[PDB]
Amino acid sequence: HMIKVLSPAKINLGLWVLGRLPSGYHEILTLYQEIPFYDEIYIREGVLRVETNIGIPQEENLVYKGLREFERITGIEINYSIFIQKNIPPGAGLGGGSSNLAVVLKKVNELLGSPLSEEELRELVGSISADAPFFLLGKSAIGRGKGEVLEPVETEISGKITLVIPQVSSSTGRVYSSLREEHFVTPEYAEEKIQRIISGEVEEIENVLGDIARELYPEINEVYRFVEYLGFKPFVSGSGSTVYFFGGASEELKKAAKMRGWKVVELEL
Ligand SMILES: CCOC(=O)CC1(n2cc(C#CCNS(=O)(=O)C3CC3)c(N)nc2=O)COC1
Ligand SMILES: [Br-]
Ligand SMILES: [Cl-]
Ligand SMILES: [Cl-]
Repeated sequence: HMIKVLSPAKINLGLWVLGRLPSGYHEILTLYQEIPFYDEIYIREGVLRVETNIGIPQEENLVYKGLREFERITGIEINYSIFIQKNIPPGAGLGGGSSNLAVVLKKVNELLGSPLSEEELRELVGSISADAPFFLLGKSAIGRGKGEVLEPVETEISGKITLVIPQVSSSTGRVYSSLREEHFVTPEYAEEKIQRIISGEVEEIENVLGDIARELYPEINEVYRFVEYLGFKPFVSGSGSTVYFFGGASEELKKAAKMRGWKVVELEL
């Protein structure tokens, strides 16, 4: 009884770090935007299994963790064989893993008569990824706290957006480790910026994790510089590696990408 579900990516339309929390760990402000860029997930009745087309081991897979935890918290034994075709590259700063977790858990929770409630499902996926509960609502939301405290917003942003993803996998942990006092802003500063972005002022986007990721991973910087050369303002999603801009891909971009092994994703918002 196999079904297919799409699992969307996000971009961060701006990110600010307010400071360190005892638990690791950083308080942030960000604007999440869902983008029409999807992993395809085939769910079939069978023995619990989570496979991808890109060799993520089952034990490492957020979706598998999530479904084992579902078993724990619910006392129901899950009989679903999961295959995920990963178009959203891990380490691209687009929340593909967290998306997979949220959508699969939401689906399996329905397919099993809805044992968990909206707030529980959210606490479950949220426990694994701070990221992950944005994907239970989608569209556009402000993330506060560590990204889990969400406020749905209506954005005045539309038209072409292009993603340029280099074949470096940004380690978010290594990015947060280059953070210094100098990178933090006040929440009031960030809230004014986000308001402006929400009203369609894309030039107000900025992200210190991107600034850092460009220093640590020279290839992110190479893409950034290339996008400027092409005559667009570049921006960085998550803590990289993705660079995006508000325009279309030229043939010269497509050529540079094929040659360098960058993925170019043209979308419309
Ligand atoms: C143990 C030390 O490492 C960390 O805690 C850094 C990490 N982190 C991650 C956070 C997050 C989040 C979700 N929003 S987001 O768009 O994906 C943003 C790119 C992080 C966060 N708010 N604070 C953090 O400190 C854990 O994943 C990166
Ligand atoms: Br610091
Ligand atoms: Cl079978
Ligand atoms: Cl690099």
